[PDB]
Amino acid sequence: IRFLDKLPQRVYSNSIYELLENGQRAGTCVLEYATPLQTLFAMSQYSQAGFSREDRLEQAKLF
Amino acid sequence: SLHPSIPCPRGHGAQKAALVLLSACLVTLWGLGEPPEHTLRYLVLHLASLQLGLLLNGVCSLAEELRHIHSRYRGSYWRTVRACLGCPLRRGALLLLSIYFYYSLPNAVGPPFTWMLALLGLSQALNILLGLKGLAPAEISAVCEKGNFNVAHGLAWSYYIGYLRLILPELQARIRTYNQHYNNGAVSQRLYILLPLDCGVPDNLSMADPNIRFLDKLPQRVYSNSIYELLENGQRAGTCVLEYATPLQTLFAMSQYSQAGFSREDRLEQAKLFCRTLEDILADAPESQNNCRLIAYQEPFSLSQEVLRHL
Ligand SMILES: CCn1nc(C)cc1C(=O)Nc1nc2cc(C(N)=O)cc(OC)c2n1C/C=C/Cn1c(NC(=O)c2cc(C)nn2CC)nc2cc(C(N)=O)cc(OCCCN3CCOCC3)c21
Ligand SMILES: CC1(C)C(=O)N(Cc2c(F)cccc2Cl)c2cc(C(=O)NCc3c(F)cc(F)cc3F)ccc21
Repeated sequence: IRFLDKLPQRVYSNSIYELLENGQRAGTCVLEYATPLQTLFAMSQYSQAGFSREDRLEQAKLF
Repeated sequence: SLHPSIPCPRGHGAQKAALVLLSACLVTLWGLGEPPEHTLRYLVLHLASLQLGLLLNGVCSLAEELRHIHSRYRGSYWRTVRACLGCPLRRGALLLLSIYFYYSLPNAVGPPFTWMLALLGLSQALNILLGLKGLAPAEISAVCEKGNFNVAHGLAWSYYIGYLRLILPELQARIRTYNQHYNNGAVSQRLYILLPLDCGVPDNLSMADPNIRFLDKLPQRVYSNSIYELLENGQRAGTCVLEYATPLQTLFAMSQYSQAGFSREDRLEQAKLFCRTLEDILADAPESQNNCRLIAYQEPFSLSQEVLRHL
C-alpha cells in the first residue's frame, strides 16, 4: 500500500493509495483509517476513562 | 526581442545618415572649389539666423510660460528661462557669437542688421501662427521615448513596484509548498505574465483558448494567483502560474473612453512599449532572478503552444 496522490477537492484531503501485487500495481483506491478507533485507543491509554483493553476491544467490535 | 513586432530601441541611424550627408557635401564642395571663406561666411550667417530664430521662439514660449511660474517653476524666473531656452549661459554665448559674427562679417547675400532682425521676426511669427515649423511624429516619438514621457513607461513601473516586487520573492516558496502538497506532476516555479498586443484580456483565461485550463488557486495582503495547465492534443503536457497583465487591460479601458485622448494606434504603441519596459525592468531587477517570464503575442494560432514552447 503506497501513497500516490492527494485527491483534489469543508476541506477534505483523501490520499489515494496504489496496491502493489508482487511489485506490480494491481490497482488503486481511496483508502483511510477510522478515527473513532484511534479515539478509543487514546481513551484506553488515559486514566480518567475507566476504559481497559478488554473494554477497548469490545467497543471496537461494537463500533 | 520578446516578439518580432516589438520595436527595438532607436539606433544611431540618424547620425550615420548625417555623416553620410556631410561626406557627400564635402565631396561636392571640394569638386566645385568655391572660395572657402565665402562658404564659412554663409554657414556662420545661416547658423546665426537659426540661433536668433530659436531665441525668438523661446521668447514667445516664455511669454505664456510666465503665468505658470508659481505652480510649475517654484516661483523662480531662472527656472522658467532654463526650461524655455535651454541652458542660459550656453545660449547666451551662442547669441553673442551670432551678433558679433553678423556685425563683423559682411553679408554678401543678406539684409542689414535691422532688416535681418525684422525678417527673422516675421518668419518666426509666420511659423508660429501657420504651424509651418511642425514636429514630425517620428521625432515626437523619439523625443518622448528618449526622455521617458510615455504612459506605457509609467504603467510598467507601477505594475512592477506595486505588484511584482511584492510577490516575486515569496512566489517561489509558495509554488514549492503547493508542489509539495500536490505531487504524483509539478508546476513550474516561474511566474508567467500574458501580454496580448491586441490588449484583449478576457475575464476567463480558458475562454480565450480551451487548452489553457484552470487547475487550483495557489495558496497565500491577499494575492489570488490562478495556476493553469496546458492541453496538448487533448492531454496536458505542462502547467504553470499564468496570469494576465492588468496594465494592458487598463490601457484598453483608457482607449475605450473618450476623455483620455488615447486612440487605438496609441494603445498599440503603449502596449509594445509596456512590454519592452517590463522586459528591461525584469531583466535588471533583483526580484526577477529568472523568476518571471512574459508571453507577449498578437493574433493576426494557439496561445497554449507558445506557452508550452516557452516552458
Ligand atoms: C499597483 C500595481 N499595479 N499597477 C498597475 C497599472 C496595475 C497594478 C496591479 O495589478 N496591482 C495589483 N493586482 C493585485 C491582485 C491581487 C490578487 N488578490 O490577485 C492582489 C494584489 O495586492 C493586494 C494586487 N495588486 C496590488 C494592490 C492592488 C489594488 N489596490 C490599490 N490600487 C493600486 O495599487 C494601483 C496603483 C496604480 C497606479 N494602479 N493601481 C491599481 C490599478 N489600492 C488598494 C488598497 C487596498 C487596501 N489595503 O484596502 C487593497 C488593494 O488590493 C485589492 C485589489 C485586488 N484586486 C485587484 C484587481 O484584481 C482583482 C483583485 C489595492
Ligand atoms: C544657407 C543659405 C545659403 C540659404 O540658403 N539661405 C536662405 C536665403 C535667405 F533667407 C535669404 C536670401 C537668400 C537665401 Cl539663399 C541663407 C540665408 C543666410 C542669411 O544670412 N539670412 C538672413 C535672414 C533672412 F534672409 C531671412 C530671415 F527671416 C532671417 C534671416 F536672419 C545665410 C545663409 C543662407
